[PDB]
Amino acid sequence: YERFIRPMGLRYKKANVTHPTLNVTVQLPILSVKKNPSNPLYTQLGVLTKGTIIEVNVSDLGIVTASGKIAWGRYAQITNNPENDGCVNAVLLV
Repeated sequence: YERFIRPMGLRYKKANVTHPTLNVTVQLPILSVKKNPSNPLYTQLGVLTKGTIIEVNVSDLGIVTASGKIAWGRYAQITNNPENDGCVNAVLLV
């Protein structure tokens, strides 16, 4: 997580993480991001593509909606939907 990686001037190290388990979307800070192995970007140089792997801690939400039993560092996939949410979105796989 000590390696610094980003696309080009992203808003900040935060993404709207949708948790299917809780059925809630909460913006969490991104602890670390992992590049796409082949980088499907067609010289776009804007934002990363869907399926980008990030590492986030599902505990710092502070909402406490699942008794804290869900507390664990998990990997989520970035999926930017600026036309719908207007923000960088992330989805948690279960």
